[PDB]
Amino acid sequence: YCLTVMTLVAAAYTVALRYTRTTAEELYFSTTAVCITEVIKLLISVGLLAKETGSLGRFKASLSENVLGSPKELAKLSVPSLVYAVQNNMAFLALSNLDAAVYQVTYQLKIPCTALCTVLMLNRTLSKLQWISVFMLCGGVTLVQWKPAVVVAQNPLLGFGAIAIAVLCSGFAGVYFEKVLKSSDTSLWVRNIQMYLSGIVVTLAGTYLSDGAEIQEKGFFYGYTYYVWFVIFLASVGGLYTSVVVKYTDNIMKGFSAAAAIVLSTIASVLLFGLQITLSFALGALLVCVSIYLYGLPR
Ligand SMILES: Nc1ccn([C@@H]2O[C@H](COP(=O)(O)O)[C@@H](O)[C@H]2O)c(=O)n1
Repeated sequence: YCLTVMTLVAAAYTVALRYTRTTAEELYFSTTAVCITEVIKLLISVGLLAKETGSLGRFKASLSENVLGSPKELAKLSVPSLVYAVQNNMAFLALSNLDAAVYQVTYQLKIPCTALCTVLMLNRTLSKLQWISVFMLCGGVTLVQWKPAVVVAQNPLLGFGAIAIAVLCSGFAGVYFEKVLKSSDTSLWVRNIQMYLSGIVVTLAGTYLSDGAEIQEKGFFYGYTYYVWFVIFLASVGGLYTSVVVKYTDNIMKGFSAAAAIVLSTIASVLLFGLQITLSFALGALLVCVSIYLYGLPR
């Protein structure tokens, strides 16, 4: 489930966002969408904590001990919510100015970034062969995501600037979260709540500083459609399910498992629906398989 959700959210997210940024007459403030995403994720996470603790009194006691009585954990997790506030805003900026396939292949540089961050920040080591597999994975997903190519003004350079910022943000903020997540036995859903609390503040502050003037003229939810809420819904689910993947595996295995899932789900749709694929995909898929194999060997 957690990988099938992740992919059908991976596929639909960048396409739906790209669409909402290029077809609109009345155009929404994307800083707001990023803020609303943190709110929704906070709310699902609060829901999930009540299920896990399994009681109103245990739920309340957990928020007391782990939010109200853990200010240093909030302080720490404000850093990656600051970085994710930039990352997530950069994604919206990139897809406003670039083709979705051109966004997809470029954003895959997060994979080497994330590996280097893991090695540096989590006190971990990757063999010569494990490093080889990471670059092969990156080259494989590059080929998997490659495809042919608005009535709005566009700035490809600005689009590529934003992907460079988001790639750096992805490696750093993801690995910072994992470090904090795996440093104690504290619940995943506490960590998410601790984080999304600051996320709501930082994201809302960014909205005010970027688009505050024009929002006072036009309104917070100006330009919002059924498709803008779909993008927010997908970002929220993808965000939460990214955190679960980090809990049960890690930020490096997130790349291999996401790559594997896109390959297998596309292969499933070839056989079930007669979906047509490229030669690039077929080769990309084979390198994703080999990379997973190589990565998983004894050192
Ligand atoms: N604990 C976490 C970790 C990541 N996330 C979200 O997951 C996404 C991470 O995407 P990448 O894997 O591309 O860095 C971001 O949208 C980030 O806000 C989250 O919502 N909660």
